[PDB]
Amino acid sequence: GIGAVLKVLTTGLPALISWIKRKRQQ
Repeated sequence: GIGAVLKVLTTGLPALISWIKRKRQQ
């Protein structure tokens, strides 16, 4: 539980920001 949310959500943060910025700009 804690290890899954930490290794999946508490690891990749700039990837989601780059996907929303590339989908909003491009």
